Amino acid sequence: MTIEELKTRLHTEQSVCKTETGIDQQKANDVIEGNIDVEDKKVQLYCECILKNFNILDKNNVFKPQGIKAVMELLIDENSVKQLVSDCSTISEENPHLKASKLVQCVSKYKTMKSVDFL
Ligand SMILES: CC(C)=CCC/C(C)=C\C#N
Repeated sequence: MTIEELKTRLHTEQSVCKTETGIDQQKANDVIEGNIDVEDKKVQLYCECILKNFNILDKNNVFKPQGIKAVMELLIDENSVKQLVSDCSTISEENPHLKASKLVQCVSKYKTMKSVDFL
């Protein structure tokens, strides 16, 4: 998957997830820029939607670390991806919606969705 294809795919998922969740554009922008209000319900739903559409969460919110690895190895070096996966794969959160926002927050420390557009 080329960087240009990932840019495009991200825009597409951002669009469909905005529509699915009804999130304000401002809040979607915040998430895209890596500023995740983890407690905000529609932020959670938006994060969840993007993760599910990339198959990183399955339909029952089972987290799939390999899905993160597949996308992030396009963006950062292999060892950093391993570090990201270790850093982000066992967030201490029982509520699947808060887990989804926390997951996007953690991944976004490494690369934000917005930052992919500059590549
Ligand atoms: C690939 C998916 C599901 C996550 C968004 C992509 C990026 C680069 C940061 C985050 N969160």
